[PDB]
Amino acid sequence: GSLHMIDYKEIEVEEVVGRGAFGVVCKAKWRAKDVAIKQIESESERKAFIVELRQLSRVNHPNIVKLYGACLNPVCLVMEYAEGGSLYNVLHGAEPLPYYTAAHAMSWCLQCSQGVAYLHSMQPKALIHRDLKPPNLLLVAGGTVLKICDFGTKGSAAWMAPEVFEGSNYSEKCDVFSWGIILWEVITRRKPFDEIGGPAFRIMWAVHNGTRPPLIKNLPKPIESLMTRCWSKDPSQRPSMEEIVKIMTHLMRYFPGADEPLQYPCQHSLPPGEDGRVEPYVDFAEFYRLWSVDHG
Ligand SMILES: Nc1ncc(-c2cnn([C@H]3CC[C@H](O)CC3)c2)c2c(Cl)c(-c3cccc4nnsc34)oc12
Repeated sequence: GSLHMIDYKEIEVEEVVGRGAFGVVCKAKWRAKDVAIKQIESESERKAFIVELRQLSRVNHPNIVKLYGACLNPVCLVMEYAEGGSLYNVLHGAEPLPYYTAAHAMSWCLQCSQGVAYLHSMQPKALIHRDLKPPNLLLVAGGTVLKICDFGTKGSAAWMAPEVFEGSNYSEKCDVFSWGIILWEVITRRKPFDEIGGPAFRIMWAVHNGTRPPLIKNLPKPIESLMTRCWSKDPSQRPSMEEIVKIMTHLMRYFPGADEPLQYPCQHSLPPGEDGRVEPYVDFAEFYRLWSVDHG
């Protein structure tokens, strides 16, 4: 593809607002627009930043961060300012948190799978994200549109597929695992493996021994079936991202209201405990009602 060259002097750097696998992301201004820039911290991570630039120049999809351009001296990527911040911050951040619906949960997950499916279909060689997690999922358009960033490629163990820890030959299917865990997280509004805690190796041992997030009380069987297939030990038993897109696209018939912006506050006491099954944050009553009308 191609990249728009940008003069660094034309960029005005405001406060630092995030930190990826490498570099540091900041809020900024450029040419009568709000923008997010991503500068290098050191010369050691220059080669990583160039490969990211070469990949981002090729990608073009509604659910991947728009890259306006780049600077070469100093090295930095100029991106769209995601108004809504990260998904992580919307789910778990500082109060007041926003109210969201099952429809938002499923729409977010559909949009993520749409973006990952585009990367997995890239020719000649597929782009694997390798680090899919809510801190890398940004929200725009009042919290209704989701976008993937920091792709290609620590603190990620909770979303990372077992075969990746093991140093084993891995594939596209590592992102399907991550997506599975993200679906649980948006439905429950819970940090996965928060109760295990400790350092990263403790979650890695857990997940390697078969541990997965608890099942969700009253979760529709079609959604429970997709979720649990996504986090199989064997990556060949997980569905492709193309299959996830189709299934999730079809399910959205029963989840209307995904285009409503997040505007209501939420007072939070998500009921912990009850070992084994957990309660969802979102409500499925409307799902079951609409399903029944179509089926019986
Ligand atoms: N393009 C982007 N636009 C906006 C943000 C971002 C996150 N929080 N916030 C603000 C939003 C307003 C709130 O009052 C205070 C937090 C903006 C962010 C953030 Cl954070 C990242 C980010 C995080 C991790 C890795 C990575 N790679 N490329 S961009 C990126 O990109 C952003």
